[PDB]
Amino acid sequence: MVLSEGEWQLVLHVWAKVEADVAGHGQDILIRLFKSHPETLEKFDRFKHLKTEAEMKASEDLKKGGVTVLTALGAILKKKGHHEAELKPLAQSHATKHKIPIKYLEFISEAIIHVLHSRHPGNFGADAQGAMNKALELFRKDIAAKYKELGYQG
Ligand code: HEM
Repeated sequence: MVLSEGEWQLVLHVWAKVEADVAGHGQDILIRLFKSHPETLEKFDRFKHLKTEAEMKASEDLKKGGVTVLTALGAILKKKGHHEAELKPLAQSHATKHKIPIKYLEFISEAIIHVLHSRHPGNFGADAQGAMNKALELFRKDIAAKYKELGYQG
C-alpha cells in the first residue's frame, strides 16, 4: 500500500507532539496495552510480575521499554514508507526471539491510537486518525511479510 504525502504529514505532525514527551507517551501506551490485553504482559519477562496500574506507573524498566518501542516506531514512521532496512532487524528479533504474533502488534496499534486520541484531540481528528491507522497497518503488513520470510507465522 501507499500513503499520500498529506497523510504522512498528518502522521508526522501528531508524532512531533508525542516526541515532546516520549517517555510519558510510552508509559501510557504500554499500560493501556497491558490493561486491555493482559496476555501481552506475559511476553515481558522483566515486568510480567507487575500486578497493578500503580506498580506499572512506578516501574522504571516499563518506562524504559516504552521509550525503546516509541523511539523505534518514530524512526520507522519518519522514513514515510521507505523503511525496509529498519524493519529487518526488528522483524528478526520479534519473530525469533520475543515471538510477538501479529495479533499483538494490532493490539498495540490500537493502544497507540487510543492514547493519541486522548492526549492530542486537536491534532488527532478523524482524518489524522485515519492516516495513522493507515501508517500502522502499513507497518504491520511489511512486518508480517518479513515474518513469513523468516519462518514465523505466515
Ligand atoms: C510498534 C511496535 C513495536 C516496536 C516498533 C517494537 C520495538 C522493539 C525494540 C526496538 C526492542 C529492542 C530491540 C529488540 O529486541 O529488537 C523491543 C523489544 C521487545 N519487544 Fe517490541 N516492539 C513493538 C511491539 C512489541 C509488542 C506489541 C510486544 C508484546 C506483547 C513486544 C515485546 C517486546 C519484548 C518482550 C521485547 C524485549 C524486552 C526486554 O527484555 O528488553 N514488542 N521492541
